[PDB]
Amino acid sequence: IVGGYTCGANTVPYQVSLNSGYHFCGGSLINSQWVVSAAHCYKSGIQVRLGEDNINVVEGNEQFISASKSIVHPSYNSNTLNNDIMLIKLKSAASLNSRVASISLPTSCASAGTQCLISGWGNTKSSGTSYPDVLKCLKAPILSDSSCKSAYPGQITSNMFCAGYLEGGKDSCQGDSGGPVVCSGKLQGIVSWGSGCAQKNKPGVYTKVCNYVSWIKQTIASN
Ligand SMILES: CCCCCC
Ligand SMILES: [Ca+2]
Repeated sequence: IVGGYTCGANTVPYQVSLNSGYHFCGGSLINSQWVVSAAHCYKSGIQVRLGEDNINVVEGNEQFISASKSIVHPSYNSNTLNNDIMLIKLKSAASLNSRVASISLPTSCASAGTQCLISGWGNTKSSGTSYPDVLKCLKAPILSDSSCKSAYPGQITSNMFCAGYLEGGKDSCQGDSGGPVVCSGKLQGIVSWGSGCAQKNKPGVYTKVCNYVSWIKQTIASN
């Protein structure tokens, strides 16, 4: 997260870290056995780390659980990032408590202007590289589709939305992918892509979760 702030230990209980010997993508716990992330984060040998603050130190509250199955959306397109969503089934159910909790799926889509919380352990430098040990947070409003499509002409699909600041300085970044965009206690987006990080006139693009609520429920129900 570029231009964000330290969330504080376990203040974002639904945030997960996708680990393969290092942190590569974020995720959101939606129930005791399922995590939602980005399709472009897919990789074999994933271990889901719950209750994390400092990802480089064991401080207590962590739960390491192996991914039992990763379901990339069948219509995911790696070139356009359309349908950039993936479900991860945990080998065993997580123990829910104060430090580890699930986030709710939206009932309706969010409107332009809705303020959301974006979090992750991604790069904190727009021009350069710096990875944090602890979880960073950022408050960002959902932008209007007109401004979004104006920023990325012909690249925004009905399954994406822009969130952030057109003046730059605050945005998600590499390493934040797959992470949650929570608005009014509802998971509205998944960190997907952007042109660089915190660049002027180049907001972050996120997977529009409200379009997939039925897909999620049906897939989970049959697996
Ligand atoms: C990282 C412990 C072994 C499985 C991959 C994290
Ligand atoms: Ca830790």
